[PDB]
Amino acid sequence: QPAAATRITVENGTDKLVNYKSSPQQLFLAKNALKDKLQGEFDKFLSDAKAFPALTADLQEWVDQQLFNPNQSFFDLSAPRSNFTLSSDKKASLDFIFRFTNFTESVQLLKLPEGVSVVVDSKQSFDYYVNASAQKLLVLPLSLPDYTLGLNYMFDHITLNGKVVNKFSFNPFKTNLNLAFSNVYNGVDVFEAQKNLVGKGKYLNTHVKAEDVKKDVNANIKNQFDIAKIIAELMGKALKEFGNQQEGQPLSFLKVMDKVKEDFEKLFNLVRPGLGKFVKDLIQSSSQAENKITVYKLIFDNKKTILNLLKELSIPELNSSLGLVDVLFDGITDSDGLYERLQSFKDLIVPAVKTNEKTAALSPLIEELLTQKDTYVFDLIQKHKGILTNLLKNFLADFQKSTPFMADQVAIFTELFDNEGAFDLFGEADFVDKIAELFLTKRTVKNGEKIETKDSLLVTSLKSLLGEKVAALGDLLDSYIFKNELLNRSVEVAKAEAKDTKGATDYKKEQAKALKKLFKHIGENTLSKTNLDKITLKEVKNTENVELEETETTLKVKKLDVEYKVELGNFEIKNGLIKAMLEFLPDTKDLETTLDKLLFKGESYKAMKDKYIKEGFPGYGWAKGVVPGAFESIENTFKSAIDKTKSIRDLFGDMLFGNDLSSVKETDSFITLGGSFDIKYGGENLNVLPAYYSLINSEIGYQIIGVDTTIDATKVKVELKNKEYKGKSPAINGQVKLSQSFFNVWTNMFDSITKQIFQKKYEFKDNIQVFARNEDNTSRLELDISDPEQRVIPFAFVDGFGIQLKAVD
Repeated sequence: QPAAATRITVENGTDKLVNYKSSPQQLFLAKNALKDKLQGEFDKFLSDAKAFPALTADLQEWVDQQLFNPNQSFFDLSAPRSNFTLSSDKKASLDFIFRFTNFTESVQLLKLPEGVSVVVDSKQSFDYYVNASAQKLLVLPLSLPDYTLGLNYMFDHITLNGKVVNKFSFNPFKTNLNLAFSNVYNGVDVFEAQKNLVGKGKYLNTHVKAEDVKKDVNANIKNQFDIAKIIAELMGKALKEFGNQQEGQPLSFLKVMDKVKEDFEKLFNLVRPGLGKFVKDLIQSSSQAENKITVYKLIFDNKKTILNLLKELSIPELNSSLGLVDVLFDGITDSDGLYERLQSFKDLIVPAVKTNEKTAALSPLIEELLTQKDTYVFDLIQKHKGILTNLLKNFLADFQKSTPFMADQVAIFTELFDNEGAFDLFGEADFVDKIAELFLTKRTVKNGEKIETKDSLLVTSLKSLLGEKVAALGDLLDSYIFKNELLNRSVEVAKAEAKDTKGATDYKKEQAKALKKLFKHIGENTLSKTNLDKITLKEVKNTENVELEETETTLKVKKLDVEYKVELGNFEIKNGLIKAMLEFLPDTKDLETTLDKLLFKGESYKAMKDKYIKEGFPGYGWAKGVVPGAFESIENTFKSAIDKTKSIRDLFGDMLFGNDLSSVKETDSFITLGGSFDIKYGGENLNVLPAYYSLINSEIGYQIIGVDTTIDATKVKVELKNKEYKGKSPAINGQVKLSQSFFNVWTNMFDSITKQIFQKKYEFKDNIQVFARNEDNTSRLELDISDPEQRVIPFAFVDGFGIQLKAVD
């Protein structure tokens, strides 16, 4: 028969951690370090009430799987005797008896997972001598779907058959104790990891080659440059569609992705191979897409990339499902049944899917989209909000974390997404006009007195950017650059002072006209494809093989010398780009009031006027009435030598273009970048160690720590092609000419900016984390990740800094 199981239940629970030292509240230790504290946890869960039922289940599993599955067709079983000594003593001494007898009339042999080899005849009562010595239970790690620390037992002694089976195991790699962890796992931490993974001819040493290192670094530089070119082209392949349209027809950010689907595909398969088609299909899985598709063929038109992007996490499911991920790839199971079988196997796929809540957070969304069908995508798949824009922000943030020095784009996108709104611009809307409602509108929606205290976003951005660099035009920036409707729309005020829909009434458009013209210009002249063609990167040295240095448990880089003369060609910061953002300034003919307010009836010249009225003019002394004869004809000359037919637009036109506004053509030259600047990655005596992902991964990389990134921006010629003056009717022509004076001062200040704000041989030190991927997405560097000795755990906090699994002790 069989032994009686009075404690066959296996229900149990997990454990927790306690803060120590100055580690953050997020405790994520690994194995090692506490090799004797898991001893304590196992003893604690070993010498209590719920321990002996679990040991009953352990012995049940052993006597079931390890005794009579290779038996029991021709050997019966009987184990009348059973006792436990699992008290608080925590020791080990077991006392069972199991009797084996055969009912068959034949000579057979007992199959046991042990040194068992003996002839057995029919009707024989095999004796299985069960006894134990005194010992303490070691600890085995589990191969759970969680790969937790194995709060479990490695046995050391059982006196069986009259002998000892050294380092015995009762059913290894499985236990009925369910003592999983959510914080601390098993393996080699990062440095005990960087102890059996780096050596003389060991793993990382033998799987990284000098030619591969050089190819990886040079391809990283080329990818950086080229991705910059794609990003610029988009900013000019999207701006052209933003601004080329006439008002009255919307064009949002999701609609504009229709014109740059292949552009995103190129960008995303250049940042990471195999992902370009994914993002193009993703954009096609939107409301504004030309074709409407579901998320099933989207999620399965690559498989590996999506599973390894979403499920990354630390583990415990990626490499675990890698026993079924390859099985999941099998049969590609065949067409017209592949969909059905994948929907069927989602039932066991879903745990890895639901183990989310890191940066990639749309895994719950995809699991709801995959459990049941989805049809309309025209809001039903838009309420997920883990949508094109959010995922774009996520992956671009990842790119920034890998490429720190393009911080401007990710930053500006962050305050773009800093609001809970603007989600409709990720769908059917009009992009530039709505963002003007967001960037260039003082929201005052009411009619009592005034709700103008909602300063627009672009005003705040420029007041933070150009805050107090110059003190003269700050009041100008407030008065006519910001208190304007051009940089502060003041909605509902247009329909509060007129309320008849006149041409100049609708102030959302008059700002929009100039902003859209600037977008059109950037989309056809400056950042067009034709003009962005002539921004070329070329090799300089790129020939010396970067051989590795090895010294025991270390791996070093001898020397690096790579230079990249980024030829700027003649990038045409064209006359006309500035013309639009000059249209940002008012064109009203009331110039005289503006100059009277800024220069005379202001905050500082008024003080000097009062001072000179009171006293002054040294040398004269007694002449007090002359002062109201001095600041009465100087102002007369200044305000009589201004042509009223010109507007402040034309004043800044003289200041910037040189000649006046309407006589200056867009097909001129205004700024034409010359020469070429150089990037100088290099480093000598640099360490190299196994590079892990932002969190754990099965796929080891290799990062070269200590690269000295020298950016020499010199050897450029930023010419201001209108460097002289040829004017005929200056706005302030006369004996007080500012237009020529302003042109001189602007040329001087712009030369100062281009000489100082630009090249200074900026130096920067960082680390290159390159995960060299093979042709068919089969990255060369890898571990066995099978034995409980190479499961590296980067999320560990090393015990060298000090870790104790006790509450502040």
